[PDB]
Amino acid sequence: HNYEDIAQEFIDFIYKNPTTYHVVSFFAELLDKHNFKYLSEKSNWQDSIGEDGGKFYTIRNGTNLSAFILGKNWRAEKGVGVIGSHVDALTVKLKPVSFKDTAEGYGRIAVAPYGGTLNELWLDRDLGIGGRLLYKKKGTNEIKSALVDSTPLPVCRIPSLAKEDQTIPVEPPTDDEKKSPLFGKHCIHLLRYVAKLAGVEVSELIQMDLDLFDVQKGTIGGIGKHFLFAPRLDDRLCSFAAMIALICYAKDVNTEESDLFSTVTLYDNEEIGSLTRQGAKGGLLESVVERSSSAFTKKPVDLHTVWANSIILSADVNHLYNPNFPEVYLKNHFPVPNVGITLSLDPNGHMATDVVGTALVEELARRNGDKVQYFQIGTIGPSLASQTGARTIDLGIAQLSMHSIRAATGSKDVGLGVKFFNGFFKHWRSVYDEFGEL
Amino acid sequence: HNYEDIAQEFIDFIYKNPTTYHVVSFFAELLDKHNFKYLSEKSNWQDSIGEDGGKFYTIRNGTNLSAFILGKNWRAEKGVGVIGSHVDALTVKLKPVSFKDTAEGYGRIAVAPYGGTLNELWLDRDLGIGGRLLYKKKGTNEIKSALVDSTPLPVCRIPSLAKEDQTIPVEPPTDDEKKSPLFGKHCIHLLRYVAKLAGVEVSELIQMDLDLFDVQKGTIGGIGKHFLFAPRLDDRLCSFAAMIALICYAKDVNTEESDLFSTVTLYDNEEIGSLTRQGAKGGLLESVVERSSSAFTKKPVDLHTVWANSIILSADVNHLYNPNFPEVYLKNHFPVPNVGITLSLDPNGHMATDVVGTALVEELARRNGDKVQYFQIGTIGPSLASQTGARTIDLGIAQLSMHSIRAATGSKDVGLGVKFFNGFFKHWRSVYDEFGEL
Amino acid sequence: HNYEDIAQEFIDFIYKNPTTYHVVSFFAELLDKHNFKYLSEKSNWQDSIGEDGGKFYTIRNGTNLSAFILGKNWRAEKGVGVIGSHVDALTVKLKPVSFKDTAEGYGRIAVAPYGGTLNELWLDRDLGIGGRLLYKKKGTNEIKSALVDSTPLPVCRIPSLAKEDQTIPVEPPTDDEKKSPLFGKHCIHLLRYVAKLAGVEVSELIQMDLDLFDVQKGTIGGIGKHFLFAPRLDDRLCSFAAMIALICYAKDVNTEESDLFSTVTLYDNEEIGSLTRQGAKGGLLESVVERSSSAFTKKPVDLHTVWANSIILSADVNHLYNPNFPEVYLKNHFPVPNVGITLSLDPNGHMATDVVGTALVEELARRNGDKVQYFQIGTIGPSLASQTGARTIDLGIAQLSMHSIRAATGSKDVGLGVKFFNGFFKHWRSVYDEFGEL
Repeated sequence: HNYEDIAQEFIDFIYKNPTTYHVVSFFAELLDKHNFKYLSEKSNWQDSIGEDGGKFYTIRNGTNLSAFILGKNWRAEKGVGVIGSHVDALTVKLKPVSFKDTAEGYGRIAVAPYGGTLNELWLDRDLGIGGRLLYKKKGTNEIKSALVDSTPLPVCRIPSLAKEDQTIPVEPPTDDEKKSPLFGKHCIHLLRYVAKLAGVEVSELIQMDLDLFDVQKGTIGGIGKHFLFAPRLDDRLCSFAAMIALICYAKDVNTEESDLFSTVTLYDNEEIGSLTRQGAKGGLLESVVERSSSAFTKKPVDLHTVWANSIILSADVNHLYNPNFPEVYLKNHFPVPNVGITLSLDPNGHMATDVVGTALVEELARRNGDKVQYFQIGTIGPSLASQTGARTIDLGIAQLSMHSIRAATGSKDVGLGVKFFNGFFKHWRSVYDEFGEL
Repeated sequence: HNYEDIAQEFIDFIYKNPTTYHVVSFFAELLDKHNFKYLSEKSNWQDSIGEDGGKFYTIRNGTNLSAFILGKNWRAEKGVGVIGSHVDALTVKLKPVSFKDTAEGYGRIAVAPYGGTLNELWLDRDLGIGGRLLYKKKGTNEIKSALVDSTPLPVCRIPSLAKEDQTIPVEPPTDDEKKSPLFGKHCIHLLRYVAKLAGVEVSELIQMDLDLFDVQKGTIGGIGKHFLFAPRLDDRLCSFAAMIALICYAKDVNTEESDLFSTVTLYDNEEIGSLTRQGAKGGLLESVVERSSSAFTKKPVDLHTVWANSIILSADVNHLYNPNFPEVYLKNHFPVPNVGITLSLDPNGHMATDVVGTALVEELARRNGDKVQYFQIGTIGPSLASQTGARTIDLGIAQLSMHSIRAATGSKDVGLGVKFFNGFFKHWRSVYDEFGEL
Repeated sequence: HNYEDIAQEFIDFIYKNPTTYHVVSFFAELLDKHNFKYLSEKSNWQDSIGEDGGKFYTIRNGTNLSAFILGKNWRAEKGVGVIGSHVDALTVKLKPVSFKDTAEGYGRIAVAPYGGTLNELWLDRDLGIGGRLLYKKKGTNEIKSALVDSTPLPVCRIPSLAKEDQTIPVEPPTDDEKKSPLFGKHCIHLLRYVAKLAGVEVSELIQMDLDLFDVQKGTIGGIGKHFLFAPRLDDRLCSFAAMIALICYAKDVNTEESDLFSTVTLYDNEEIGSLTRQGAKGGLLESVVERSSSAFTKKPVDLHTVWANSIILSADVNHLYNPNFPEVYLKNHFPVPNVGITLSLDPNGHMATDVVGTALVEELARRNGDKVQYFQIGTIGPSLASQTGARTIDLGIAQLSMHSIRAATGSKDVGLGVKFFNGFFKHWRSVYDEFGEL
């Protein structure tokens, strides 16, 4: 009510955090200012998690984040309430050696598509450069990370004609600059430019993982302002909604009076099939849960009983009804904007032969005043379901023109998404109890 | 000998138990009247399994069942004797919203194929409706399950012309009926009909997972009665044979005088690639074994040693020689009916480079008086083998016209299958001992 | 009213009488227990038909039957009320030499499709064997006929792969057995099997004309039981309805108080184009009428005047609206189930330019309380019309999936068909009188 924007907050979030690194870093800052404590995955957690439980988060690779709330009174039979989503998006990436010699004076860079064989939709769009630099300051032996972002400067673009065709229109090297490990691999100007943004010298740059992304800020749109146009909606839209839902929920939770175990886990490499250590199949969720339950109590914890009592919402976007292409959609099985969360059903696929998860989500929405929509036609749901043995439901916030460089969704859909996910954390355990043995 | 029918018992079993729900439920009743004890997967088993071991079974989702016999004197070095098979079959499923408005007075329903893009073989067949309903009785807060089956009434059929073409030819709503969660999603008549079968009100129906299946009862066939014609043979044929084998074997087992760990595990979603929590990759088998060995003894159990000493028969059907298509078959590598179990060999595939499993099965058959046949050309064998590290052999009972709505096999093949599997449980440990380190 | 089953009687009739031989034999038994007298076509009828007229039937080839009621007071100007239909159906036939040598131990038989190049619809269906055997008992010189039927035993099936491809999966010869004329032509087991069914020796078998047919019994179907699923509906459905109509009508007829000449004639070989001596072009109808009118009175009978005053209903099935394929059907010219008889209209074809027959059928239905449906898009109507000169109307009971091995129609359609045809015999003469010269 007037606070369904929130859509502006989302638009600012996509605009200010273009790469996966930025998104994870942004959530890290948001979590710890809500008193979630960072745990290194490289250290054992026995002495970091106690009888009281608490609020925590861990990070793998700077692109895979898990945030969790563990109750003082949690036990195996309570299970875990999980929302799983992905934070990688389709982009163009600077190649390891991005160096191209001039084409009639034009400066260019070797780049590769990430997550697809990219569209004509990427042509004639203003593209910023940004992501992660690795560097070693002089007279040190620590390799540190810096985040870099050219916004609002579009440093390049893939021109249409009015890795041969899709290429990009973008003084002498100092002795020190030649000492850099990246000297031959990237043109000196680009290196000088990223070095400037990070606040380090060119000679100190070890490596980089840079994207090219649309710098056009998102907008509320439509004559009645029913829509939201923005880049990278898949699946930063569900990720944002789930994380904000968890943090709003965490507000009213003293972990000492809780018997729940709740988590939002955000994965990398969904666009690539998820079979990486930062992806859904790398098992960060399962790692978090086993570690937490191990560190938390002296008693042994039966993980099979934990997962048998758990519910995983595998949150990934569905397709809005495109009124221009009615034939691809199935009648009575397509979502519309500004209504509510969409349940992905597929006759083949992991949720066929599981009517219970569908029923549970319907009951939740009923209790919380939400609406649910249907959509029948390396996704993380099947991976997580089979990896844990826990009942998993595929759903999400529907959008138009998915895997476009600029997608569309309802202007109320971020808020409705946060609302549904907030309701899930509050009620899933109670609602799942009445299915009993099922 | 006269008791190789058993084929009638099988025919009655397929006829009376059309969906996966019915099949699992049927086995649950058979097991517990043979004194197997049900364990909830949602409860820890420490205090349900003791020093004596025992006979048990557990169920996941109503479609994934594991039955096991744990010996009082079992130890890691004995391993597990496993038969793994699947109970899902190709069917048509009622869509989540099955509602179609009338086509010139004809009533119809939206349905989807499960496990394939379905055949012309499904045209002009009498189709019953059946499966699982979820319901909540009035003034309650328990969601219960009921099984429903229209047999012998064919409620519908997919007509040939003498999800556009393959669709199906099948008073006013009470206020109470409109109160049902499924009111808009399925036509009132269908809801009234399934409600009647379950013995509940329409208003009490929460959700349903219904199939459409062939109601034509199986028959012994051929002029010399050499064949068995029936629906859903893949892989309810191996599942039946393996379960009956285990139960016949269990008869002569006092668990107090046993040092063996035996199981038949039945999976869902093999036709869909097995990557679901109810499928082979959901790890019910491994869950059962870890839980049992944990609960059973105070000593710690090395699971790697258990699997290194185990044998898994991954039981799935092979192809009978179709004399009409000799060229697709490979000479000296095709099974015939009424001879015995068929070993699936594949030069690429998980049993290439493992001659030991083949040798073991041959030795077993030799000892038990069985015959073995060969067949070289998300299967569960590779999944289970890699998931456990245990030596796994793909084999099964061969059939004709697999993935037809009505398949064929030997009339003696159910009995021979039970015979072979019964021999396996009796002798595998002894036979595998002489391979020693291999 | 409660007696619109009648659908069960029809289902039992198709089930118990699989071949044309069985169907004709069945009608022969029904007719003569309703006091119709058999006339041999090989004997002159002068002294078998008298001044009183009577109820009669004759048979050609065991597959072509004519039943008629001749009134004592009949005259040329009264004409004949004719229903013409066919009793042959699409089947597979055993070839004259059905012998195939074993294919890896499998027994097989050479067969040919009758009436089409047969469907994938014939694959994986349980097939019985049955039809006519000719035999000569030992020390005799009479060649007799026996009917044979394996129902409910499916002796074979045409397998799908999971006259090359469509072929069929099915001790030493006695000296006497080698003496049979069919010894080399059919495998000894099949011959022994059919000999057993007939109650004769193998050595006594002269010849056989055997079909392979679906042994699946028909069912009432649909959630509201609106449908009838059964094999061989075309055109045993109209044949049954017409014959039962005649017999119900014959009940209230003393031939001594009648001035009508009524007949139902059932033809063979409609699926083959009708140009056989047992088909519509073999002229059994015309033969019956000329013979009867010759034998019946001493006065000469003008046959041209008889036919000029006659009405022939050429009863053959039309197509039900298949809601899955709306585009093949013509709006306002397609029948629905459980409504009534369907009039076949075709802008090209023999009923174009004859509006009078259509009008007469409409008037009949009006008088008898029937409903009439339309269907615009070697048929017997054109043959009979041109052969007699008599006004002929094409109509019938509509069905789905015609020329499938299992077709569908209304559950009320047999009864409505009998009702319409019964009304026709009662009123055609009276209704046709008001068209006068037309």
